[PDB]
Amino acid sequence: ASMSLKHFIQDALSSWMKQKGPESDIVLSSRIRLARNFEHIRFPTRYSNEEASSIIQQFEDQFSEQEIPGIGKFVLIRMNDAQPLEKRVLVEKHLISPNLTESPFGGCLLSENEEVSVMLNEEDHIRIQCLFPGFQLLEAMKAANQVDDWIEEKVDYAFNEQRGYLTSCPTNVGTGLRASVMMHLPALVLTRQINRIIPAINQLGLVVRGIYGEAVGNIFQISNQITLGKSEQDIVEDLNSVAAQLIEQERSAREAIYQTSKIELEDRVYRSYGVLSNCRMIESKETAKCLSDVRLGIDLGIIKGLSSNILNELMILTQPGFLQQYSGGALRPNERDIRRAALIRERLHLEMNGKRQEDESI
Amino acid sequence: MSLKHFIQDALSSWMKQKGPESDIVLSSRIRLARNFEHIRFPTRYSNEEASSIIQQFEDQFSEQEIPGIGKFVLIRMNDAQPLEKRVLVEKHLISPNLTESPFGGCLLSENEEVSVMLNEEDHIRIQCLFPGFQLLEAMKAANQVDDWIEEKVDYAFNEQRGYLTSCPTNVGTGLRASVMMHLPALVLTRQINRIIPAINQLGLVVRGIYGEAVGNIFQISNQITLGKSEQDIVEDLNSVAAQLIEQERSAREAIYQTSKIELEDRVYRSYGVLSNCRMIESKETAKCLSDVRLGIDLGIIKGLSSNILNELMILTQPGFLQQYSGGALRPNERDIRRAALIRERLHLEMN
Amino acid sequence: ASMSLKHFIQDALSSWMKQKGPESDIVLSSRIRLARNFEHIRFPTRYSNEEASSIIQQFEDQFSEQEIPGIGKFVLIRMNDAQPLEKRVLVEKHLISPNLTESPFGGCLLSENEEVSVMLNEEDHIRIQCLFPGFQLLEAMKAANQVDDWIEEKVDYAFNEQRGYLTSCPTNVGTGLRASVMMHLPALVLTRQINRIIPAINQLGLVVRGIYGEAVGNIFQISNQITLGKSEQDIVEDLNSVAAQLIEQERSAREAIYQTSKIELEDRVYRSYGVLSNCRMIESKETAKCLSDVRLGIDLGIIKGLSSNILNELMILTQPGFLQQYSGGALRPNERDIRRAALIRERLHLEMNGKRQEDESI
Ligand SMILES: [Mg+2]
Ligand SMILES: [Mg+2]
Ligand SMILES: [Mg+2]
Repeated sequence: ASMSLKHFIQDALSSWMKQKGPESDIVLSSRIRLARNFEHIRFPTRYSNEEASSIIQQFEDQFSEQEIPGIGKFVLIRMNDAQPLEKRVLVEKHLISPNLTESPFGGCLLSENEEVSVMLNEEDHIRIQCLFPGFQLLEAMKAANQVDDWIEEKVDYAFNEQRGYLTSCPTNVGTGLRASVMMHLPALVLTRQINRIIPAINQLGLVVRGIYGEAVGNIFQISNQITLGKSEQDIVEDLNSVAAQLIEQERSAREAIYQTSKIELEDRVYRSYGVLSNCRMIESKETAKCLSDVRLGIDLGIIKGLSSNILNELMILTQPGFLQQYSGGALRPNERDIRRAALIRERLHLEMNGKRQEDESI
Repeated sequence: MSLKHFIQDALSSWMKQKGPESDIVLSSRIRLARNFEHIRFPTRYSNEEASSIIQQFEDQFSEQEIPGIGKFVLIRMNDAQPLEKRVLVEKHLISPNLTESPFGGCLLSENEEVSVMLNEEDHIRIQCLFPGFQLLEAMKAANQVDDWIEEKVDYAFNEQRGYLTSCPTNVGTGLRASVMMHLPALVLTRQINRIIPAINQLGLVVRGIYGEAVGNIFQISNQITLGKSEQDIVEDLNSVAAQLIEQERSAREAIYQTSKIELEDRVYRSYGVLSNCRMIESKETAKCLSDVRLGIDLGIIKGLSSNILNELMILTQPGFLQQYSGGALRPNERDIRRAALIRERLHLEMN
Repeated sequence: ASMSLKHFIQDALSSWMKQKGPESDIVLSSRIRLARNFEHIRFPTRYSNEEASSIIQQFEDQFSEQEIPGIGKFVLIRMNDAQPLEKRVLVEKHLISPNLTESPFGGCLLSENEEVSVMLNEEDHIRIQCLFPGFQLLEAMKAANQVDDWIEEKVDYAFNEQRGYLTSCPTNVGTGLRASVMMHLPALVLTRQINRIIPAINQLGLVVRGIYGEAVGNIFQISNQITLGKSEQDIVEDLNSVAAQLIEQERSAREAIYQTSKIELEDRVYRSYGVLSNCRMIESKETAKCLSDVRLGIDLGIIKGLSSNILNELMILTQPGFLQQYSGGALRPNERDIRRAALIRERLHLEMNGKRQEDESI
């Protein structure tokens, strides 16, 4: 574990991702992803070990320890220098894909603030990821373009004038651009409306998946599925428009259940807080259920004195990889449920004692 | 009206005292049934006769006192509001049948240790209620009250049969003893259903609280008493309860050692429900209070008194909750006010 | 516990009941019961404590320590001198009824060999019971008449010339005689035939009950239900005839399943022996199931080297009252299942080591 690997696996929620983005009650994050390949180098499907090593080596040489103004310094993490639990944490923080952990010459060039993650030797040689809190696809696209320009200064992209950027996936040819949004939709699930919505979203060339990428914790990721022939601007508007609708529909449904079944909803969310604050065993499944309830309670003003950032942190912190990393070494499922309960209840008791004791001074 | 204190407090100060084995045995009850010689049983008595029985107690007993028990006061069932009558049932001071008797009454000791029901199934029902496991002391108190009443009353007796009661089974001593026991471990470990039939073979009967086994609270009483002496009736129950106390404690210790973390999770989750819910029924309330009580008993839950739980067990009953709130309440309204009451009482203790 | 009470609660199977009676593969025991009342004494329903005490006292005075030639010495046990577990054992050995344990002045005059049990102050003042192993109702009736003559020498029975012996139950008036047979009918249960038989038995004025008096262990007690107007000889023939039919039908059904499903039946009974010989926990319910299977295996020659007397003993010995008595004090159900398993497996391992080691010498 290098000092920079420790830096990226240490915190479940980066300071970058703790910032308040627009519509952050419904949209947790926005992701922009640009795929490219080296000109004259065979796509990862048919390239040699030597080729893959050169891609990583060229990045360590020209981009490691280098900087972009306004984004910060970039550090290169090689998958081969990371223990299995270290790699899982990077997955659970949404910094790398699961498939990157299986790539023998996989690596990722990460900005120190964790806003930019350039995956190397995944499905394409280069996958630039920009991750913003809340709803900011245009802002994420700008950062993506800065990193893209930065890399193209020293890398010649597989490009042709009639097809655009050449990618391994034939559908991906063109912009290499994929946009996804992470959304918390507890009211649309609760009111039994989401299963009549998802089929409509899939009609618009988008795809809906759970947090992993079933929808535990009522968290849904909506991303571009069809991009062949679309411009960058069309790709981002196709997702933006659907997300903005979902923001409105999820808000209306929250206001609806709050107005019609106020006490039942308070009972639901405080009972879930009750579980999190007193349980001695809890699985990931139930944790996700309860965290969703409490987050809905916070958003509606029912659950008081608890910030949403604590909940975002626990959603990552209670994942099985991160929980084992944080506890030091692998753990049986039963042991995890005991450690998870202790971590959640202690983190929660801590947040209500700060809120008790700093509020008391005033 | 000193009726107010009999309806206002859920747990009498008398019942807050620690009695023996109070972790398993919540209370001990001794009940003596008698009838007036030459007055027909309540099954066939006249309005005039029933009214005289109540009047005699008002004249010669109400405002009178017993040394070591304190002053007694008469409550007439016909002078008590419907919810007041319900609170007395929920506090275990009077039976449901008494609230239905038009000439019913109860002469209550001020400390709430003694409740003499008048004009129920018999003309006189003497009951003594002690906290914990103390049948013998409760029997002494009952005989003291019995002697007191017999100074001015001639009991329906028959040389070949003993005290005459309405129910033919109760003829003889008129005595029924009862214990209220909290048996969560024998329920959890799926043993109570193989215990109850053995209890029933010994001439006892087992019932739920207030007369399903809600709250894991079991009432064990003498069912067969015909031909038995006072000493045999009390010991038959004492020996079975003593065995149950031991078995429930062993079952608790076993769970504490084999499933420590699961037991803490069960009781703290129930504490979580009680302190954070916004609606709760009587049923779930009892479930959770049983879990917290077991946690207190085993030392898992700290800083919370079992007396607070005993009090909540009464305060959350529907009659007491309506009395406490000042008017009748729909079941849904009760569940909202019950949750708020439980929530508030738990928060105050934790400060 | 008196030296004579210890004598009666010590053994689960008396030497008297270990003898081989006729048809002992199907019929475990025969019972004859004669009810009488004292002339001029109110039936137990309306008698006084004084009256009941005199009945017991007259019996202690004139019958305690007394004898009948050919039956033996009689000992009087007062229910009030017996602990609750002591009384239950006497029930589980079939010596007294459950209701006698609830009678305040109940007692029983027992012969030392346990063939005769005269219950006192139950439903009638006197209930003479004669219990024989196997199928011997006429033999049991003769012993019943000997005890009846014996008691009438010093007791004047409630009798009138037009109704006969006067008993509390109005149906019982006449002979006061009730005859029952304990039968093991595993094949008729196994072949799903017994539920089409019991309704026919109930038509003939008989009644069918489990071992207690559902049919755990496939053991059924068939007794006289209707006796008003019947002579003694008619009462005994009504039961004898039905029992003799059941003996034949149960034997034919055993021969049938043995012939058609030989290996399946051997697997069934040896698997049940397997449970009894190796289990560390077992309830009464499963014990009864397995003991029935093994007994059927012994009877058919499938299960070798194990005598039926060991099984009869275990059927009583594993009852909850006797198991607690044998172990000293009451026991939680869980503790019983552990002690029961140990008792059965050890008794069984003991019987196969005698059979191993005394057979080896020859
Ligand atoms: Mg570009
Ligand atoms: Mg008295
Ligand atoms: Mg005769």
